[PDB]
Amino acid sequence: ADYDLKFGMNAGTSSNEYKAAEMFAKEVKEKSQGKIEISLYPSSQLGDDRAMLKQLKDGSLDFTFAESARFQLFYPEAAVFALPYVISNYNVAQKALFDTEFGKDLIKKMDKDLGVTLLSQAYNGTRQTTSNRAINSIADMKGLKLRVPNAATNLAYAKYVGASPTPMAFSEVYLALQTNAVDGQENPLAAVQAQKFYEVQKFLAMTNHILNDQLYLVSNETYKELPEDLQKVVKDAAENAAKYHTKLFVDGEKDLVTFFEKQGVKITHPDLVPFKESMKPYYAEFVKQTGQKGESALKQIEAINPHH
Ligand SMILES: O=C(CO)N[C@H]1[C@H]([C@H](O)[C@H](O)CO)O[C@](O)(C(=O)O)C[C@@H]1O
Repeated sequence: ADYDLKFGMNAGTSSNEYKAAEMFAKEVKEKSQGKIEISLYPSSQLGDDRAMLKQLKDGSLDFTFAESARFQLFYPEAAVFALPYVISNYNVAQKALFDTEFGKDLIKKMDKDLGVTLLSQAYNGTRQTTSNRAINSIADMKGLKLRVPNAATNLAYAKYVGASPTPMAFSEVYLALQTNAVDGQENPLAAVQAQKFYEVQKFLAMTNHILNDQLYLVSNETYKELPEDLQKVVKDAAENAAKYHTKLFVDGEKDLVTFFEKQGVKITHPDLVPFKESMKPYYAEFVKQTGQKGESALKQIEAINPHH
């Protein structure tokens, strides 16, 4: 095609992310009259999300996914998006990004500094904790060998609840669980399904600890080359895809209990009061490290009423 473009992702071919990206690619092909074709590169073929964000910056990859929280790699205060238990729900995640001074200035920085244009935001689920033994309370987290992604906020979740974290890439997790090299991991229900972690984890605990969004990102090097009518095709398609993406996750969160129980998984509901209390020193550390900018981001986000 005139524009043979590429969309990379960590998520695999059975995932909601991939299904929504498929929708995006199909609409862009159709509505561009075939001028743009977007091919998909799932399962970390191109590297992880850190690597793929660098590829958007350089222009060697056209589209990718990231969370708002991922930008804590560049702007430490943006860890606010993934401080456990701070963001109540997706409604808060949306307003935090688009309707705070903090969020709006982040979007502008992603463009100016990082060479990426934010097309749309979707919901990517609320992370829960799977394991090879029951988590009936916070006591069961003590010394649990808990895999985490290579992200500071997930590492801190594991540390402050009393677990023993092992960072590793998403692609490596299934084998780590299967072999019991680690005891557990944490991800939204949809990812537990998509990666088939239920095959290698007997237990799931509703820790409700971090809320993931999902940003549809384009490389400025690519977006600048598209005539403006095709830019609009791409933006409109990303917006349509994000709405579908969010629905896939919302529907799955009300539907997946039946699925996991049918697969033999035991689901627990530990008291979250001590999980939340265990985070108080982390929040203090975040404020110490990120200073006024972090205190401000937290104030702005904690001001958002969670009720639609
Ligand atoms: O790659 C992205 C893009 O948002 N998100 C990945 C996500 C992400 O890299 C982390 O939440 C850090 O922001 O990590 C996982 O949840 C995981 O490795 O458990 C996989 C998920 O696909």
